Amino acid sequence: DGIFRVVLITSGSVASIKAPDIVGALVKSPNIDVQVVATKASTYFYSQEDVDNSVRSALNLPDGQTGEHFGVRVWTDEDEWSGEPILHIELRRWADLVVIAPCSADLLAKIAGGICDSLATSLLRALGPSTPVIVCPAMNTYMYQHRLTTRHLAVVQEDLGYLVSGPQGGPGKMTDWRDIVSLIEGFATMHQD
Amino acid sequence: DGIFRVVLITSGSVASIKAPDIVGALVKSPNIDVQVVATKASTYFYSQEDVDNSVRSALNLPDGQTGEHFGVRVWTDEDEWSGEPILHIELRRWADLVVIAPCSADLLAKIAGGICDSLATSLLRALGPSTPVIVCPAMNTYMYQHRLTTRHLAVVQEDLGYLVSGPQGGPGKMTDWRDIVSLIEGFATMHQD
Amino acid sequence: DGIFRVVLITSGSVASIKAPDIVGALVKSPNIDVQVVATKASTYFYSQEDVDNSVRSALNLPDGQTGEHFGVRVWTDEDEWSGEPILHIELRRWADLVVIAPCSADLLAKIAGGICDSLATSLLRALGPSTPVIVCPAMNTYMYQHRLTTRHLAVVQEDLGYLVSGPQGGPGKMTDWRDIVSLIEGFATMHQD
Ligand SMILES: Cc1cc2nc3c(=O)[nH]c(=O)nc-3n(C[C@H](O)[C@H](O)[C@H](O)COP(=O)(O)O)c2cc1C
Ligand SMILES: Cc1cc2nc3c(=O)[nH]c(=O)nc-3n(C[C@H](O)[C@H](O)[C@H](O)COP(=O)(O)O)c2cc1C
Ligand SMILES: Cc1cc2nc3c(=O)[nH]c(=O)nc-3n(C[C@H](O)[C@H](O)[C@H](O)COP(=O)(O)O)c2cc1C
Repeated sequence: DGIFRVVLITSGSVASIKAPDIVGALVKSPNIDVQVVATKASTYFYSQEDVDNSVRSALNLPDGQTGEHFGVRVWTDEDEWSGEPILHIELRRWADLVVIAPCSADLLAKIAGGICDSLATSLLRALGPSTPVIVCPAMNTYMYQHRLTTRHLAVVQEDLGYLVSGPQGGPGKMTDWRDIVSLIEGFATMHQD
Repeated sequence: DGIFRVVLITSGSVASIKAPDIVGALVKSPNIDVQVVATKASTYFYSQEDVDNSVRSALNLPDGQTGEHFGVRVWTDEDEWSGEPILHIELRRWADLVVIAPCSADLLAKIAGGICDSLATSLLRALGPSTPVIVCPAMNTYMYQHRLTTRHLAVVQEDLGYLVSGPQGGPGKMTDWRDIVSLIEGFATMHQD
Repeated sequence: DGIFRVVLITSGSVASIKAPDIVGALVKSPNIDVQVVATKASTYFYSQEDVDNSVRSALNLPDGQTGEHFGVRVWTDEDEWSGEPILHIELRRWADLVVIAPCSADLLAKIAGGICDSLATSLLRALGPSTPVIVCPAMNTYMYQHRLTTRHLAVVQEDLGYLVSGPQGGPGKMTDWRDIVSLIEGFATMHQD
């Protein structure tokens, strides 16, 4: 199987506006598939149709509507509560890589705290050490400079083994989404073996 | 007063399906009363009528409907927000024992974190050292193997003095509900003095 | 500019009933303005009209209705999600002082945990060290005596530099609201320079 599978977790940062650009780039990438997990807050910054528009844009398709979304569904907490398979378990099995872009201060704090009362955090909590995780913090600079940020980055890094694509240095802006994609393709390369 | 009073806290684990069997067993037990606190997630795995059906089953009653629930009401967060007495305070006073079965990873993390934005966690936070607590973790094995699980079990055990009926060793399955009940009856025995 | 600006954060403690008395006192105070941030739980203990009634009472105004609220709006989480300015950022810039009165055990735990999934906690997380913070814990005495309370007060104090107007010694009752106001006026004095 020559397919690399990425789960993109988007959280309640303004940088979630670039989530459709990332998905569009991953779709167009030949041997990479992408599934998206959106926290409730992140859904305020983009819609499913933004993603669909973004996929068509990247694939040089004319406008129109679907439907099956090419097929890249944006999963939310609601989907999980509707012997049957459990969604965050299915996503854990599927994923070869988990990318949190953007990662808000809240999600960072929740991850460091081990709290898992959403699809996104249940997925991360359920992961096996098989699956690598890339965290891209994205927040107001005064949120990033907060004392608890570095303590949570520490927990997330040393304890959990997550990789931090730390924000651009007013430090706090997310790593540019194009850089995110090429980081992802670098892992796809590793995986192809 | 020869009555032993148990508050059962059920959380969002699949093992919550066995919560009605526990309640049915505690009701039938001669000198034990039970009250139930359900987190919102746990209410997805069983209903009030499951409990009622389970009580009738244990008490050899024919089917029918109530009403007063024998009277074992499943308390939820909603009830608490409807000089008046505060529910989680009333439950703390009432309880001789608090049993968390099942305890999800989320609830474990919330307890260890001291977060109390629900009936269940407000009750635990408000307890006096008079009242013992039994925690029965129940989660996907990769959630239990997560690094933060053991750190939270440590906080819950050493700091809070909670007793952990640790999961069955794929470690993560809840202690069998029949074992839970007999653990409970062992405390009832202690209490009878 | 001879105006001192206070943001009052009210949380889900019964002491939130005195929040309108505080606002009324701050409004009447000549060189002090007040804005209010209410957690969802705190909105159960008082309404906007309680505040308005309380302002009229303090300003010797006859009853009637508004409208513009004099103008002291009680901000909630809902307002924040309705290039545009972000509310908790605007409030951070505005505030010369942040007062958490009352501070529940939950909010204390969330602050210590760095969790910021509400207007109140996003505001606190986004603050600059320029702005001082006064925390007034207010909870059931058994919640205050809980082991995690002192650990959170420690984090909040040493790590974050927040000032704790610790509860009255059954320790747990909030510092009397009149004492809160005069503490606030003491900071206004400092600020006037
Ligand atoms: C308009 C707006 C923009 C926000 N931008 C950010 C941000 O860039 N980074 C961040 O950490 N939080 C930001 N927040 C705060 C989070 O959205 C808020 O804490 C949210 O509840 C976190 O939810 P989450 O854990 O799903 O990300 C913003 C909030 C609003 C209302
Ligand atoms: C179908 C389904 C089954 C789940 N089973 C478990 C479980 O067995 N153990 C666990 O820790 N979490 C489990 N979860 C995740 C929790 O339900 C989720 O984290 C929830 O928000 C926790 O809420 P709580 O703190 O009230 O338990 C499950 C989720 C779903 C959707
Ligand atoms: C009637 C009632 C009164 C409460 N009083 C207090 C209190 O005085 N102090 C406290 O810490 N929690 C109290 N609680 C519990 C909190 O309201 C609950 O934990 C809430 O979810 C916390 O939300 P918050 O973080 O916005 O304050 C009370 C709850 C109820 C239902």
